[PDB]
Amino acid sequence: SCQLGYSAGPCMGMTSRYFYNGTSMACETFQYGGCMGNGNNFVTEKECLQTCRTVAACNLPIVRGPCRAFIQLWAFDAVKGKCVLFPYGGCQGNGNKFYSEKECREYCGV
Ligand SMILES: *[C@@H]1O[C@H](CO)[C@@H](O)[C@H](O)[C@H]1NC(C)=O
Repeated sequence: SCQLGYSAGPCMGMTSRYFYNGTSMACETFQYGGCMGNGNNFVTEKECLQTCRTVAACNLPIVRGPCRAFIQLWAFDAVKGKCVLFPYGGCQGNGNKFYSEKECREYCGV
């Protein structure tokens, strides 16, 4: 699924949904029609990421993004070689974002 491109489906009940973009290694949004899609369709970026993220995300930059609904999440600091805490803005981030220190450790080593 994570490998599949997004699918809006034939319906017209447009909604914003998340799909994992393996090129950007980021979950992004798309307008889903309400019926007939594929598995690369998530309601939250959390789900999308915990489902589709890979270890290549450990090499990605720590992105706060442009939004201000700040939440403190974990991310891997490649320079220090450790999982650090940062405030994610709520939108347009990438895969190097974990929802627990443990998860960050599990993905990027310890
Ligand atoms: C997936 O991400 C890449 C890199 O950001 C981008 O070029 C491409 O347009 C994205 N795919 C879609 C369907 O937006």
